[PDB]
Amino acid sequence: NYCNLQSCKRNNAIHTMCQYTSPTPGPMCLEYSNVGFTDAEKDAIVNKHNELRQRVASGKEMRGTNGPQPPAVKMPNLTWDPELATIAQRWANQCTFEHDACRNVERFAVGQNIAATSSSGNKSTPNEMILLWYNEVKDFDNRWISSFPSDDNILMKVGHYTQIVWAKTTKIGCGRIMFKEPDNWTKHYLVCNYGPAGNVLGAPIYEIKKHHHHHH
Repeated sequence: NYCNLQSCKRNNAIHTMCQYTSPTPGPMCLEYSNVGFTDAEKDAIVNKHNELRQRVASGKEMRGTNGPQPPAVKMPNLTWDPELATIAQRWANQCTFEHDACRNVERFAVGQNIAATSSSGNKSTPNEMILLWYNEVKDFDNRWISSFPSDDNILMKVGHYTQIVWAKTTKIGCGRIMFKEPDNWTKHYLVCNYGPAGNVLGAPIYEIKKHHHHHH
């Protein structure tokens, strides 16, 4: 099923569901809690992403190394996707802060954003963590919109923002867990999977709309 994805084999990668076959979380997740989401929370996540997407799309986000971010021709709202979600949640249940080797599905390559935050004993929302992904737009350059760069320094500086605002992406599915890390602080771990996967080396992030010459 998930072990016959040419997507993985091509990438010499073991799929997350193919490897971790258990729904119960891994030994990294000491004294764990708050697996997954309420439906209230799932809308929270989708709504934040669309808010941000719409902002950039409408030519309103004004930050960036080379000046403000231009509006988009098409920028579809993301809809929640339970397949991606359960694959995100499985990798989330392993409590190892990094991307998994592969998380793809029959329909498309799947992208990914990761966040974790700490507290003595935790009051941190995913919305907080998403805003922090998006805040990478402070380091973003206009010139990377029409064709995504190959450079990895860049992928790292701005990759989470670019995935959020990826026009072609239309589906999101996230997973989350909380657990005691070895120093007793409470860690709050969010992984979001996106479909189809953004940050395609060469593709445009979105189609740059132009403001009309005859709208005065």
